[PDB]
Amino acid sequence: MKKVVVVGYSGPVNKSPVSELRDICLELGRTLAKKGYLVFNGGRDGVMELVSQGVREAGGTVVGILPDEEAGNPYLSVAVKTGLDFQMRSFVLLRNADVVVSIGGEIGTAIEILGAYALGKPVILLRGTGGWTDRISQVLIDGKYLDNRRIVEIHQAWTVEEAVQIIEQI
Amino acid sequence: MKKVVVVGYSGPVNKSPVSELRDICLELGRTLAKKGYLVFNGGRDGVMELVSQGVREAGGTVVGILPDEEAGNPYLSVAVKTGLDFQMRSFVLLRNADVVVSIGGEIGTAIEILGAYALGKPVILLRGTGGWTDRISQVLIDGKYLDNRRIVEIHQAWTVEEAVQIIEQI
Amino acid sequence: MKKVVVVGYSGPVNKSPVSELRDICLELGRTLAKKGYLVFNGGRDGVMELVSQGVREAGGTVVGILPDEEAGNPYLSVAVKTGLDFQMRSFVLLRNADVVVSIGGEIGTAIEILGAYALGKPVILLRGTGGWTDRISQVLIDGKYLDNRRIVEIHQAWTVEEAVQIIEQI
Amino acid sequence: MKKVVVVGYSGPVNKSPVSELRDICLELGRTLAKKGYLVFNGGRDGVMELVSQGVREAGGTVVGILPDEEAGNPYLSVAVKTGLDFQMRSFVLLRNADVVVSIGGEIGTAIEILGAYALGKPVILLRGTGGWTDRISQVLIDGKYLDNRRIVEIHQAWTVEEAVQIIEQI
Repeated sequence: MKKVVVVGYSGPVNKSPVSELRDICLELGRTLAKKGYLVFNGGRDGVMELVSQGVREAGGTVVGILPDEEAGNPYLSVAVKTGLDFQMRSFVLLRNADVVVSIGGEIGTAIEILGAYALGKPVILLRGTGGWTDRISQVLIDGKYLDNRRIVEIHQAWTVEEAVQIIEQI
Repeated sequence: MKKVVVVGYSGPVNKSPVSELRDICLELGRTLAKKGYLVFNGGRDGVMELVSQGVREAGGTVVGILPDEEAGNPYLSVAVKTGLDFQMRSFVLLRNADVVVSIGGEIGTAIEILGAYALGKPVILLRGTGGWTDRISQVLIDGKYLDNRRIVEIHQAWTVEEAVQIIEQI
Repeated sequence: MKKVVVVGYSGPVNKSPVSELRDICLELGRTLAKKGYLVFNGGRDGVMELVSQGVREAGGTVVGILPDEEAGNPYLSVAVKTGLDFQMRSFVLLRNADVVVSIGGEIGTAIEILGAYALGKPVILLRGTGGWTDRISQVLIDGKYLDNRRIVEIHQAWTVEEAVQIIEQI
Repeated sequence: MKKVVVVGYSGPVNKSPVSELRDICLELGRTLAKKGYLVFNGGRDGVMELVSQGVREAGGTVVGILPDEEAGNPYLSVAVKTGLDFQMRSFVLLRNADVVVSIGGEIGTAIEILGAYALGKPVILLRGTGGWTDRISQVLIDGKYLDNRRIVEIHQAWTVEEAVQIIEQI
């Protein structure tokens, strides 16, 4: 019932920088499924695909929120077409989160990380995964906030086990 | 694999004009589930609630597309928040349909029936259910269209069995 | 500084069915402008263009709200891009109206007429112009409403002078 | 003809951190007007209000894109309502830019700066103005980019005169 949104790099699953993140992505997906959480993501490839595969492997449900004319990775329990472009799709995606977990990522993920914060959604950065997940950590205010209104705390975990632990810890 | 979107009256399920449409709404929901169709709707009460109940009763899956960050009826297999208002939520809803079935409805259903057509989605009106479902049938061009560009045909069915039959006939 | 939104036929501005409305459109435009009203429209062609042209010819201002990335007729004082499809662009357009004036139109216009009503915006149908403007008048509840919640009245005018008169009367 | 979008802090114009930025905001607005650029902004208070005052003071035109059915600051040449929340309103705001100039700002401005980049819109950070405009400069890839696809360059200027100079330099 608790909903967690996962964001990260897009692009081919079999090539860098998402290929080096396979085990972490699959572990994250399976663990969320095992814990009974409903998983949401941007529905494309990359990290999104791998986490989905992991959730389905464990029999969990994963819902994809898709931009305009996209099909969705083959592991989606439900593929939701929006008709919206990438960025706006992301904001409707964020609305479905109780918590957001970030992995690597380029500009799209950065917008989602910042958006999750503006909407008061707790964010858990899975450190060591590169991209903006690690980059955004270098500009935190008081090591926990993305702006001076300290809307919600940005959390940091170096391990999937540490991540879920934080989700449970609210 | 096939996605059917159902639209209709909102409002309390236990009062008119939606109460009179209980059996048809439950029949519709169960039959869609039994046939293996994935059901989508506006997620609120009224016809939306009863069709969902019917889908869940038969073990089918029903997904709700919600306006803003609402809650949606208790029978949704998956509730999707959008942060969008009623009318725009309706257009991300229509993007998820292979076919739209209409039951009664007020202005919101009308906008959806019209919206469906503009997006080239076949619409099946379930006649005798009142509201705009019956009202829109009195202005069809050549009895099948909503505008001179004849984008897609507006089908009519006086029975749930007659409705699904039309879907199958595609 | 009353904001009036005008909606109607899109398409070649020199051919049927919009060429015949050439005068009522240009005239509504100039009149709206001479009365000091600020005008908004879907910024494309058809009725939308002539009313734009009529507003500039009389030296007023006409703001167009564009679907996604289209150009907008050459008379727009300001061309606002949205990144939204045709139907959603229409709803941001409607938010800018104190009153909506309808001329001819196909499905896009029908959706706008119905949407204006759902948002609570008084609509003035300029009768005899055809399209959905005349078609929608045949299904009015009590001859003034579009649904049983009687959100706001739908006014009818057979003349530009009659139309503005209604706008002044509020 | 050339459209520049300016983003920055919101909040009361008479208090920190926006009051300290009065002169720069007014100079930016006046200079844009004098050079003949069409100015767009989020339409609220704060930096948006001051830049607008500056544009109107010099007789230029400034258009506001408002979240929801907001009112807008009293210097807007045209106020455009959208019925969209803050973030999405920002994305339709960004579609109206040939270039984006940033001043101070909290999370909203950060999302706009990142969004601008994802859309291929050159951004000019007006340094020394604090907030995210300065903070985002500490995480540039190769001193110019916001992600490894290097979509478009993020320029930096320490003076209004320097800023407009960069815009002219295309």
